[PDB]
Formats: sequence, structure tokens, C-alpha cells
Amino acid sequence: GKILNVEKARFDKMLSSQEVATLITALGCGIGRDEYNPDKLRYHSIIIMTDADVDGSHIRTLLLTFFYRQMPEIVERGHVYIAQPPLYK
DNA sequence: AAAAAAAAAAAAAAAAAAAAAAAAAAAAAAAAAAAAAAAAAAAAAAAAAAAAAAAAAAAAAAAAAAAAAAAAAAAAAAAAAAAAAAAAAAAAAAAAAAAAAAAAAAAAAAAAAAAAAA
Repeated sequence: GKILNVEKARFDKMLSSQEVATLITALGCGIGRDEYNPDKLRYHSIIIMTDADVDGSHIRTLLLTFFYRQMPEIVERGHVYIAQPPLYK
């Protein structure tokens, strides 16, 4: 579902299961900002495929905030992508 | 080779949790005024000291409020039953240092493979 707003949440508060899962799977080690190393990114194409409704847009904005604030080099290098599934058939 | 326990199939019973978004309150941790407390200067009312003095305890003795005796009568407090408040004694406990077992990196060297030379 929805994840923490890192702009509002404290750095120590970032100990949820979902952010830990994203940090482990990406393996950039975004936590700490001293073990962070974007060269060890396991996937060079990270795709934010949220639902087509407005809540999907909100979750997309939350993920964009997390990637921009915690992993600025990944966003700057252009590894982040956004999928566009259809709402209607 | 016998016993026992896990797990999985599918219709049933019953539960639990994480975040977003704004506005108000309540804990809980800090700077920072603000006043006690303490160290170290100079400074100044009190004891000392002395001579000089006169105000209240002694003493005579009456008398007038008194503390023991007598009586009647009212009924506060003490000790025995129960029923609550509030504190040491003793035992327990959750993190927390210590120990032991498994995952990841390491190169030495060779089997098998791929590739090419004459």
C-alpha cells in the first residue's frame, strides 16, 4: 500500500518493512548515507508501476520522494522509470 | 521394519497490522532568566570597660480570694471486638556479556573446454 513520507518522517523512523525491502532489493544501501554506493545497484532500470487510479498517483509521488531525497544519484543517472498502465478498456 | 509427527489438499469457525492526510492536545527534553549559595575585599555596631547610681526583694502584718472536704449528678475516655491503609521481605525477571555454529571471500592448482598455428 502506501509507504512512509520521508519528508515528514524522521530518519530514525525509516525502519518500516517496505523501505527496508526496497533498500535490500536495490542493494544501494541508502540507509545511513555512508554505506550508500549507487555503483552496486542491482537493476539499472527501476520501474514504478502503481495502479492507474489517483491513489496510485499518490503512491507514485511517495516513491518519487523516497528516491529523490534518499538516493539522489539514482534519479540523476536516469535509472528511474514510470509505467503507464491503462485505466479503462 | 514398527511408531510418531508434519504437511498438503477444500469448505468452515474466528482474529490481527502498516501507512497518508490536518489540527489539537499531551509528554519530554532542551536554552535561558532568575534567584540561593559561596569566596574574598573593606568596613562599623557591639562587647568591653569603668565609674556612678537608685528600683525592687526583704521585712512587719491584716484579710480576702482561695484549694480541700462534702455532695449530687453527667457522661469523656479506655480496653475489647472488628475492619481498612500502608510499608519491608523475599522472590522473580529482560537485557546483556559470553560462547559456539554457519555464510562469504579467498586464492593453489587442474579438468574440461575453446581457439588457433604449421
